Amino acid sequence: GVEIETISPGDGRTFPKKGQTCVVHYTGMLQNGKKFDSSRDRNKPFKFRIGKQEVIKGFEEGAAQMSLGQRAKLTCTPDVAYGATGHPGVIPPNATLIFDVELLNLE
Ligand SMILES: CO[C@H]1C[C@@H]2CC[C@@H](C)[C@@](O)(O2)C(=O)C(=O)N2CCCC[C@H]2C(=O)O[C@H]([C@H](C)C[C@@H]2CC[C@@H](O)[C@H](OC)C2)CC(=O)[C@H](C)/C=C(\C)[C@@H](O)[C@@H](OC)C(=O)[C@H](C)C[C@H](C)/C=C/C=C/C=C/1C
Ligand SMILES: [Cl-]
Ligand SMILES: [Cl-]
Ligand SMILES: [Cl-]
Repeated sequence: GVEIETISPGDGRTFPKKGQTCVVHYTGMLQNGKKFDSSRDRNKPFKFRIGKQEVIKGFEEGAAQMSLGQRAKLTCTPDVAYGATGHPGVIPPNATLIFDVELLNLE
C-alpha cells in the first residue's frame, strides 16, 4: 500500500473532499534512488481531481490523508503504483516509488 511519513505538518483540519481538485508539488524517485520527475523544477504545481482515477492509487490515497500545507514522503508499493507492467520507458515492472508531496491548495 501507501506509507506516509510527514516532512512538515499541515493544518490538521482541511483534507481533500469529493469533487475537489488537489493542487500539489511533487518529486518522484525509484526506491533505488533515481529521480524521475519533479513538478518543482518546472515551476508548475500539479493538479488532479479526487475520486476520478486520474493518478496511481498510492498517490491519491496519500494525498487524501493529507491536510492543507502538509508535506510528506509517500512510499508506494508496486500494487498501488504501476505494478507488473511498469510505465513504458520510465518505470520498470515491480517498482516501489517514493514521492515527496506537498498539498498546496484545494480547488
Ligand atoms: C508529462 O508528465 C506527465 C506526468 C508524468 C508521466 C510519467 C510518470 C512516471 C510521471 O513522471 O508523471 C510521475 O511522476 C507519476 O508517476 N505520476 C505523476 C504525478 C501523480 C502520480 C503519477 C501518475 O499517476 O501519473 C499518471 C499516470 C502516468 C497515468 C494514469 C494512472 C492512473 C490511471 O487510472 C489513469 O488511467 C487513465 C492513467 C499521469 C497523470 O497524472 C496525468 C495528469 C493523468 C492522466 C494521463 C489521466 O488521468 C487522464 O485520464 C484520461 C486524465 O484525466 C488527464 C488529466 C487528461 C489530460 C488531457 C492529460 C494530461 C497529461 C499529463 C501528463 C503529465 C503531467
Ligand atoms: Cl537521480
Ligand atoms: Cl511553482
Ligand atoms: Cl497553489
